[PDB]
Amino acid sequence: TTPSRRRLMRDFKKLQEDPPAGVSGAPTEDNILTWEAIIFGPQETPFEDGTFKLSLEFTEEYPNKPPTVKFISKMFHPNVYADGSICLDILQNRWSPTYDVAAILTSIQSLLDEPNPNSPANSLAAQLYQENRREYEKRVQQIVEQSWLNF
Repeated sequence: TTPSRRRLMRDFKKLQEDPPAGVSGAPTEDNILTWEAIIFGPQETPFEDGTFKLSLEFTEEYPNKPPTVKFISKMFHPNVYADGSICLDILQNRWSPTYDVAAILTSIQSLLDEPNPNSPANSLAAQLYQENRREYEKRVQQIVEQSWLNF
């Protein structure tokens, strides 16, 4: 009945009434603080056809403090760490307690075809993205197919 859980319940209600395209997610049945979500690869991009599973972990400090979001499906992206951790400014220092699960997933969806070049978490990817966009798309297609083994 804590404030964090109450907000997360509202987050779910809003996400269900009007879910963004290619975006869905729900709290694990044993812990509302831990969710699971799915982001479909944006339409006309190299991530096209992707079915990416994500994990979202909230603390009791939510919504004041952002959750940590990691891709469960394998990933190849400039802003994604080896453990699947997503490096996204709104989850770090540009975080606003007004952002909800729908907004977070939507941003991560947009981040797919528009990598933040500030500080890559994945070097090989930031390199191929700028210096060999053909090899980059090859390895992304490899991740797209593997993402099907998840859902």
